Amino acid sequence: TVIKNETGTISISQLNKNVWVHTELGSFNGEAVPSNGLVLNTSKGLVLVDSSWDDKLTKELIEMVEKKFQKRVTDVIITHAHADRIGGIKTLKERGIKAHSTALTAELAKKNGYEEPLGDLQTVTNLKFGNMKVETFYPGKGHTEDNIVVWLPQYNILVGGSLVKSTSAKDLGNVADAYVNEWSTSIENVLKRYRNINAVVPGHGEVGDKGLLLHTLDLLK
Ligand SMILES: [Zn+2]
Repeated sequence: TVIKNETGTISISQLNKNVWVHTELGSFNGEAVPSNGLVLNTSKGLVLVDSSWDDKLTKELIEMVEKKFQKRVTDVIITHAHADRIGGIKTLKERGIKAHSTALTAELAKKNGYEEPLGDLQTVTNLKFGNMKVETFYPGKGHTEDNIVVWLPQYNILVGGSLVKSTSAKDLGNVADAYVNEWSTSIENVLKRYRNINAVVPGHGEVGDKGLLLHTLDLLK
């Protein structure tokens, strides 16, 4: 289930047959800062939900999964325009890895000096990679104005991203780019759209269930 790398900075934990969570530790702020993403093992190659803090980590992550699953990373879904999500955009672009995002995430990325992801995702976009079905959903502003969630309909698995706080998060964290008055409605939009969720992957911390969305709503009070 769990697989680390050279230094411990990169680890992958299996949720299921074709779905794994990737977690990388940062260096700026706290003393570690562990971000989560997903690795989708499809029949057409590997698909990642979010990159990492920087190019160095993004390269390692890619090389780790490509060697392990014996297929190439073909696409990446960027959940918002913050560093730990879009930091390795330069690596993805130069290797020919498709970087999907909403037009708003792309716009913000460019404004902040990062290379632009595709800006192809709408409010609701349905993608399919080989066998793997993936739906992206913009539920409104919250953690950032552009944050989106990712849903795997075949597993009822929701990648909540930074819009969703783990049980360990006792506060909202970085709210510099957040919309605390709209974040609750956005969370409600997710709950209304996905009434039956098996697992919820937060932007950082332990995987949980619908309870993390409820936990986030409480943190917003
Ligand atoms: Zn963020």
